[PDB]
Amino acid sequence: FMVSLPRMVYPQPKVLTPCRKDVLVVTPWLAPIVWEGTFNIDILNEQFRLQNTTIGLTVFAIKKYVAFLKLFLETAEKHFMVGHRVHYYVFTDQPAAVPRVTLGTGRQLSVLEVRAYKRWQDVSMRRMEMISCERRFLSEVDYLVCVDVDMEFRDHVGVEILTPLFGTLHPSFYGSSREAFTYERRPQSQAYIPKDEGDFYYMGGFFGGSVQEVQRLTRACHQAMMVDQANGIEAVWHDESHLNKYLLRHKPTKVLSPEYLWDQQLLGWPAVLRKLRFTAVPKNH
Ligand SMILES: O=c1ccn([C@@H]2O[C@H](COP(=O)(O)OP(=O)(O)O)[C@@H](O)[C@H]2O)c(=O)[nH]1
Ligand SMILES: OC[C@H]1O[C@@H](O)[C@H](O)[C@@H](O)[C@H]1O
Ligand SMILES: [Mn+2]
Repeated sequence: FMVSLPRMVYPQPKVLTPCRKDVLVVTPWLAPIVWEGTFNIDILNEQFRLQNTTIGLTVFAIKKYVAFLKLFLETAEKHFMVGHRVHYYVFTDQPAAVPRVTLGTGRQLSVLEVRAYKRWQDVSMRRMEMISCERRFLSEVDYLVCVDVDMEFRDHVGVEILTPLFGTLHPSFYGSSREAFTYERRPQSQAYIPKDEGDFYYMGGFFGGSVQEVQRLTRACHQAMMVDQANGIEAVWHDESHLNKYLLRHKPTKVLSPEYLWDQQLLGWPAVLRKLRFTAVPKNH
C-alpha cells in the first residue's frame, strides 16, 4: 500500500514540449530510457522513500581487482542512492584486502568470500552463478544493482533507475546499427542472436531490478552458460552475451542511457551526454 505524496511545488510538465528531442526516451515496449532531463528526482525520491526502499549493490573484486574498491566505494557514498538504505555486497577472494570505507547512516557493507577462478573470463562469467546468494537478498533488499568494480561514480545514480528489470546501453554501441552489435552470432550457443534481431546492446557491467527479476536473469544466464560449456562453446563476450540474449527475450522495464556506464578516455564527452555518472577507471587489461 502506498500512501499519498505530500504537496510539492515544481515546474508543470508541458505536454507540447519534450524533455529531450535529441534522444529516444521510451522504448517500443513503453519502457523509459533514463537520460538527464527526463525525471524529477524530487518526485521519485518521495515515491521511493515512502516505500522505505533498500537497494543492494553487488560488486566483485577478485585477485588484483581489490585495488579498485576504495575509489568505487568512496564515490558510491557520494553519489549512489544517497538518502536511501543501501547494502553493499562485496564478493572477493581476499576479505582482508577490502578497504575500511566510512559509510553514511543507513548504509552497510557485507564481505562475501568466494573462490577465484584463474581465467578473467570465468571470473566475469561466474558472477551470474554467485549472484543467483538467493535467500539472503530476498530478506535484505528490495532491488539489486550489479556492477563492475573498475569504475567510479562521478554524478548522481539514484532511484530513477529502479524498476523490476533494467539494462544499460553499452557506451560503444548506443549509436550502432544492430548488425554491428557484438552479439554472439554462432547458432550453437545459447546466447545466439541473428543479424535481424536485437533492440540494443546492453553492457554486462550494470544491470539490476527487483530481487526476483534479478535472480531470474542470473539463474537463466548461469544455466545457459552451463549448456554452452557442456557443448564446448564460450560466448564471444561471456556473461555480456548471455545478458543480451536474456534482455532481448525478456524486455527490461527501464533502460539506462550511457550516462550510467561511460568511458571518457575511450569516448570523450559527447554533447548528447549531459552528465557522466559512472565511468571506467583506466587499467591495463
Ligand atoms: O580478475 C578479475 C577479472 C574480473 N573481475 C570482476 O569482473 C568484472 C568484469 O571484468 P572487467 O571489468 O575486467 O571487464 P571489462 O570491463 O575490462 O571488459 C570486474 O569489474 C570485476 O568486478 C574481477 O574482480 N577480477
Ligand atoms: O564488444 C563488446 C566489448 O566492448 C568493449 O568495448 C568492452 O570493453 C568489453 O567488455 C565488451 O563489452
Ligand atoms: Mn569492467
